[PDB]
Amino acid sequence: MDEGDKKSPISQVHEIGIKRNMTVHFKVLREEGPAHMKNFITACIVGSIVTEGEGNGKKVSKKRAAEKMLVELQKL
RNA sequence: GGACAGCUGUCCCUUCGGGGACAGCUGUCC
Repeated sequence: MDEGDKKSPISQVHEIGIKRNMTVHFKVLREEGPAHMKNFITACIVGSIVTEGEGNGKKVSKKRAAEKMLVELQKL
């Protein structure tokens, strides 16, 4: 039971990062690690700016973080 | 219900440099 957006932003972030000139790198500042679920504080860095994303759930963090980098990078 | 590791076999992608994937085996964990 969800909403439905389009697909994964990470792919398009890398596609645009390479097609344009931006180092698409995603990371976490707290929690996360090996046996875990990439979420909580997923931040994304790009060759121009950085984007923090406190995603707290399987539907946020990484997607929400990269999505913001996309919706913002799509403006500049 | 899943994220994250090595392996066995069969297999692919695209906005683009180049790449990877899916089941089984032992696992980290919640």
